[PDB]
Parts: sequence; C-alpha cells; structure tokens
Amino acid sequence: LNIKTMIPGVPQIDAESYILIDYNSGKVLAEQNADVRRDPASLTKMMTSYVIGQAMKAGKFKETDLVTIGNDAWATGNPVFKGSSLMFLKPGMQVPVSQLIRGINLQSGNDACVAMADFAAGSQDAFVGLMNSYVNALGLKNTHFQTVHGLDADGQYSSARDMALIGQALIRDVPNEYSIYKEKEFTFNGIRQLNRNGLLWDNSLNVDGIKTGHTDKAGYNLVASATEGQMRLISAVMGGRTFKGREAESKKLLTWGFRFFETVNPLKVGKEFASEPVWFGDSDRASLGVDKDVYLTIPRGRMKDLKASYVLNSSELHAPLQKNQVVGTINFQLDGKTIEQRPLVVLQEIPEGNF
Ligand SMILES: *C(=O)[C@H]([C@@H](C)O)[C@H]1CC(SCCNC=N)=C(C(=O)O)N1
Repeated sequence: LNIKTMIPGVPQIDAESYILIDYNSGKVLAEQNADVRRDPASLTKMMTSYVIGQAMKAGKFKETDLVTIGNDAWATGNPVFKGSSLMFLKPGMQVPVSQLIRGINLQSGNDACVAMADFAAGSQDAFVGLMNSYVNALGLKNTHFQTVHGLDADGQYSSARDMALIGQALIRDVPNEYSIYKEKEFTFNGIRQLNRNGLLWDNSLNVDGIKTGHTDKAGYNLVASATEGQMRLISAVMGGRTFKGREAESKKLLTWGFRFFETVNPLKVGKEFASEPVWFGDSDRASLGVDKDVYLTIPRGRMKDLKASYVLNSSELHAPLQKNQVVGTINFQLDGKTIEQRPLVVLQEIPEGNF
C-alpha cells in the first residue's frame, strides 16, 4: 500500500516560477508561483504564432504568399530592436510567410513579428487586439499583451500557468503551426539560422517545442513540450536564474513527470459507457457516454487499479432526450476515492415515441 499510494517529492527548480501540466488531461503535476505575473519576454511570440496559426487555419493566407516588408519591420531602421533577436528584414523585401514564421518560431525575430502583424491584421495595435482577444477566449487570468514581439511593453505580463496554457492551445488548435517548432534550422538570405530551443537536440527526451526567452529583466524563460508513448507534457519555467539551468531545469521537470505519472484514455466520444431505461421514447434504452474524449493523469503504474462508475442526476430518464444532454456524472476512482469526474451524456438522440 505504501509504495502504491506514494506521493513523489518534487525536484527543486532554480527559477522564480514553474508549472508542469499534462497536455491531454490538463492535470497540473507540479507548480510553484504559477500565477505570479511576470515579464514574458519572447514567450509573447507564442501568442503571435497562435494568432498567425488561426489566420492560416481560416485560409486568410498561406505559407507561399509573399509579404512585402515595410519600414516598421526594418531591423536596422528602428532602434527599439537594438540588441534583440532579428531576421534582418529591409523594406521592399518580398518574403514568403513560411520564412517569416520560421523567423518568428525558430529565431524569435522581432522584425518578423512586425512584418506578420501588419500582413495579418493591418497594424501592430490591431494584431495585439487579436492576441488579447485570444487571451480572453482561452480564459487566461494573468496575461496581457501590449506588443507583437515582447519589446517596449511596460504593462505586458503573463504567468507560468498561462504560458503553459498557450502552449497547450498551440498544439491543440493550430497543429500545423505547432509542427514548425521542432525544426532545428532554416535558411534566410543565404544564412543558416538555428532554433534557439537547445532541448530539441537532447537525445534523452523527445522535445518538439516550444519557445525560449531571455531579457535581463525577465531572466531565462522556456516553455517546453515533450512526449513519451501516449503521453505529452508541457513545462513552463519563468525567471530561470542561471545560464547553466536554462534547459536543465525544464529537463528536470519533464523527466520527473514521465517517471512518476502516466496518462490514460479510458473513454472516447460516442462510445457507450452505460445504458439506462428511458420512458416515452422511440427506444427502450438510452446509450450514455461522453461528448469529449476522457484523459486522466494518474500515478505511473496505477492504470490497472483505475475503477469507473456513475451517478444519475434524475431518478428516471424521460424522452425526448437530446444528443449530448447531460444526465449524470462519471466517477473515476483509485483506492476507493474519486480522483476525476466527467459529465455523462446521451450519445444518440431519443425523441418521443411515434407509432
Ligand atoms: C526574447 O525573449 C528576446 C527578444 C525579445 O529579443 C530574444 C533574445 C534572446 S537571446 C539574445 C539575442 N540577441 C542578440 N544578439 C532570446 C533567447 O531566448 O535566447 N530571446
């Protein structure tokens, strides 16, 4: 019992805040100061990429389309860019979207962000409006953007939790955009540029994202995501305190998560979990399940011990029953205790009887 019910100790993490979540279940595996508002620095570009990804998903433009660079995206024409990561765009260049988005995602090019913001939304301010609209849509409680890149934004902030949630949204909602993050290099204007995410080259993990950020003000920041088998984790580490820990602290969290936790998928949408009699219907019985795939994160090795059962909201089911009508709750249990609950819904509509 003692070894089965063990709660693992969390490694010490040399950073101001962090969080470790499961991508599929959303379970928070470990956290410290995860809601404290901090300078996001280049992590802001995750939201820039999310907006671009949404626009591309919507067919607003495609990767082959040429963007004509304007004055505001001219790297050496705007001292706000001094000492920052740049693609080195000049006005009059005609650059494919594919190249600009790799400038953003791999190189953290601040100039590329401006070029894409104007192309996608007409102005930087309108683009930032979109970024903040998605902050609202994603339910983020501790995030606000002022810039398309992270620079020159005194009232901009995010948090470890919110940055992990933006990472989750990238992978979930804009998978074609997310797929770019694992690319180790791209070439622009005859120069090869390497992805800044050093973890991509760590053989011991399968890291395929997401974004790094450093300013002297924000410290060292990293949102990472890695997979092992069925399982995908996302870590966000903000205000990393040393150069030597910039990838090491995140690696500590990810490796710890895979060692102690596992993700299970006990039920898919549309598959019967339970059946109940129904009154007044065109069928004698209601087929019951979920309207969203169930993922649970549990201690590693406890999968065989997982039990499921359900409760019903009402004594009797009466037709008409709508598809996806909520009629109860599924309880998932370990060691006799409910650890997770999901809504139990009608899978196939049952109208009133017609004879
Ligand atoms: C993001 O956090 C900044 C961006 C706002 O400029 C970039 C800069 C760097 S490293 C320094 C590059 N400048 C210099 N020659 C990073 C990084 O994550 O390493 N992010």
